[PDB]
Amino acid sequence: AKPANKLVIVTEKILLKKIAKIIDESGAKGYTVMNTGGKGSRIEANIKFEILTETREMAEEIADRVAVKYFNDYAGIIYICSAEVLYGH
Amino acid sequence: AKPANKLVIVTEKILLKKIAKIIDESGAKGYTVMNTGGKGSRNVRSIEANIKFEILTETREMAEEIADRVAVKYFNDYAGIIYICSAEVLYGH
Amino acid sequence: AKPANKLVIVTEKILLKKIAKIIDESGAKGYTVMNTGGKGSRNVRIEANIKFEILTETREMAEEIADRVAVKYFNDYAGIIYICSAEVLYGH
Ligand SMILES: Nc1ncnc2c1ncn2[C@@H]1O[C@H](COP(=O)(O)OP(=O)(O)O)[C@@H](O)[C@H]1O
Ligand SMILES: Nc1ncnc2c1ncn2[C@@H]1O[C@H](COP(=O)(O)OP(=O)(O)O)[C@@H](O)[C@H]1O
Ligand SMILES: Nc1ncnc2c1ncn2[C@@H]1O[C@H](COP(=O)(O)OP(=O)(O)O)[C@@H](O)[C@H]1O
Repeated sequence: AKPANKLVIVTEKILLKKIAKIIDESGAKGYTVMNTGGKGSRIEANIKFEILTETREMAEEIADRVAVKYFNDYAGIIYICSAEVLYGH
Repeated sequence: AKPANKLVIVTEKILLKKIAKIIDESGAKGYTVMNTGGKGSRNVRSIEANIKFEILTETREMAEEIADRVAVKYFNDYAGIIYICSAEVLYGH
Repeated sequence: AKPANKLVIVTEKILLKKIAKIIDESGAKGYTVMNTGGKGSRNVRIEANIKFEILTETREMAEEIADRVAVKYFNDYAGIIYICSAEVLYGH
């Protein structure tokens, strides 16, 4: 097993490509994304990204870049969970 | 960051509005939901047939309140599971 | 509450039934599965994927599922497997 951070970003669907680019530019080795619905504080259609990162710093870089650039104008939440990677490429 | 409980409810898709109502009434500030498939006990019920809710709560007690209400109201008649994970909130409205 | 391991497998959609069989054979009482997209190493393929979530009684059960899936399929198919802590509150 390898300890890891799992970064979750739930945000508006229109940001899909812009957030993917941020994720890639961070050095993250991959991400999972899915359509979801929800309600918060622009059911509404949303997207959820899950990104298992190398380090906490990598997760924080993604989170900061997304939130700073987009969260004043777009709905979203960002949170992190602990995960242990068992198998991967 | 702020520590939080992430409450997960996986249940029948037809309960979407009924569980949302309980979440809203609990004081929780939001939820995420998605369509899923799955198998469990495989007892007769009265993507595919399920929904999965994710609710980041204020407190553990709020999470438990949602869970307790859902289970008492619906889990005798409907499929489902409820669990909680730890999360840290980084950014939010 | 009952402590538990939540095993996550994200892999190719074609493997749905095959992985469900492994999960069932492990003694796991259930699983959740959903359609997702993603990208990774691009070793053998955004692509459409499936994500399983399996709450197991024990760590050993989680590991048995993970080991069987990875050995059987992950040389030849895309995927990742990871585990999170969970506490089960209610269930059938
Ligand atoms: N407390 C929460 N628990 C889980 N998901 C949440 C929570 N708060 C917000 N969300 C998710 O983030 C999305 C965006 O929330 P927010 O930015 O507050 O705006 P909105 O109410 O416009 O959806 C929600 O639709 C939901 O999917
Ligand atoms: N151990 C488990 N791990 C992950 N998901 C589970 C587990 N048990 C049940 N689930 C999820 O909860 C849903 C409801 O399970 P249950 O109430 O046992 O009845 P059913 O067999 O009709 O689906 C399952 O379809 C699955 O999505
Ligand atoms: N670091 C990561 N964070 C989240 N999801 C990941 C990560 N790396 C891989 N994944 C998920 O696993 C799937 C399979 O990954 P991989 O085997 O590297 O192949 P592919 O690049 O063909 O998708 C990815 O599509 C993605 O959904």
